[PDB]
Amino acid sequence: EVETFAFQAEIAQLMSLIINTFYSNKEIFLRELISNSSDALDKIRYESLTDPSKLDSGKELHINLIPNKQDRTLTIVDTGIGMTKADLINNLGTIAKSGTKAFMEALQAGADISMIGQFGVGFYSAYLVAEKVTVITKHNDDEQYAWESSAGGSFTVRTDTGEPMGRGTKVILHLKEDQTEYLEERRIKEIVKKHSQFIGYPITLFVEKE
Ligand SMILES: Nc1ncnc2[nH]cnc12
Repeated sequence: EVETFAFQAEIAQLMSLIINTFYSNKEIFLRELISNSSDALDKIRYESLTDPSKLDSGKELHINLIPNKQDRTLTIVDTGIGMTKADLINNLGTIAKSGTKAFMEALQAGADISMIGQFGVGFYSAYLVAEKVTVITKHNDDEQYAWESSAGGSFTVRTDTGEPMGRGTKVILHLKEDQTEYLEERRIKEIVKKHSQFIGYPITLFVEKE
């Protein structure tokens, strides 16, 4: 069964802004998603310090980037703490209602969209480049779920039947037709080196068969 939910009004407004504003520096989406993955890896590492069985679901802590030119998707995979169903419904573990309010006030007081991550809602920068986003996630305390939204006011949550993950989060970006530069190896390397050089977990960029 699929459950369909309405976004809180502030999040729907944030997403409409991101989608319709003219803003050329779109590459920041990848820095923000990597930063979210890094934070999730830090959390499971911290919990494992006093309970090593938390890593029974996978001891490797890393971030993978998987482009797929056939599907026009870019997938960011981490082995971090993951999300329970309640985390997914509550704006993917963020304080997005309050963070959106602070961000929009900041945009009036001389901030630009690249500061989105300072307000805790960096995930939504994915919609600079994606028409649809799928999040697959597995937390130690819950089942594997899939979240999906094409914006437009609603999101869905279902139990995921795909390949098991062990623990972590996969963010699947269904890219807009004019944003395929983010599938190119050389463009992804440029972004990671510019914005994410000092992330403290290994980032592997997968290659494609062609
Ligand atoms: N990668 C991620 N891990 C856990 N919670 C998240 N919320 C948004 N992205 C996340």
